[PDB]
Amino acid sequence: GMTEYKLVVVGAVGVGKSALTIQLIQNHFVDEYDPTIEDCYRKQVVIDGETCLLDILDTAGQEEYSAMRDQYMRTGEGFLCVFAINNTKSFEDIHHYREQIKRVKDSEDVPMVLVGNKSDLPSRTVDTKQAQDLARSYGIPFIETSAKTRQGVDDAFYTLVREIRKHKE
Ligand SMILES: Nc1nc2c(ncn2[C@@H]2O[C@H](COP(=O)(O)OP(=O)(O)O)[C@@H](O)[C@H]2O)c(=O)[nH]1
Ligand SMILES: N#Cc1c(N)sc2c1CCCC2
Ligand SMILES: SCc1nc2ccccc2[nH]1
Ligand SMILES: [Mg+2]
Repeated sequence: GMTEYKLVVVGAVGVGKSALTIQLIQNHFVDEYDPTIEDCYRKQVVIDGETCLLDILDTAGQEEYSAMRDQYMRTGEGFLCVFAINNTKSFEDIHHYREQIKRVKDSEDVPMVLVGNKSDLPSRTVDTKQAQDLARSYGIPFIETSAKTRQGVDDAFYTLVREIRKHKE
């Protein structure tokens, strides 16, 4: 039948996880989404000629490591690790997110995509070369996005699906 891919969007509070997810699903930019609210979304799409269902969790709390929460995150098949290009700390947080994901999945090979969001901004503090190099060190794609303009949004999620497909093959 039609495969369902469980995707989890993670990253520091304020990087644009909710805005990215809502942009993917609803095709508009929500700029004041409650930072504490977690929700999930589904969307049927065709990727490389194969129809599939995306089941996406937009995470709120990024630091609750209960046994329940770990097992919940464990259901995730692919992770979008998002930072904001104007917050260096959010970029330096990525290392911890990847370590946590590897721990939770009990695997050194977890489908992941690094996402540098807010690319529409006229200023940035995270050099694109830094992010490219980090992504290469992890062996994962790097995608620049703007939830505001839609730039890279479909690309980020669909690239993650493609990463899951390769892993499962
Ligand atoms: N300029 C710009 N602002 C964004 C973008 N994505 C999110 N924001 C803003 O960043 C803030 C936090 O976004 P939010 O989606 O709530 O981030 P979250 O905490 O990771 O879910 C909000 O004020 C958004 O309006 C983007 O691509 N470009
Ligand atoms: N809160 C919380 C989280 C866990 N208990 S595991 C894990 C996250 C967020 C990032 C991914 C991996
Ligand atoms: S809330 C439904 C739902 N839970 C998930 C947990 C991980 C990835 C996708 C998910 N969708
Ligand atoms: Mg949010």
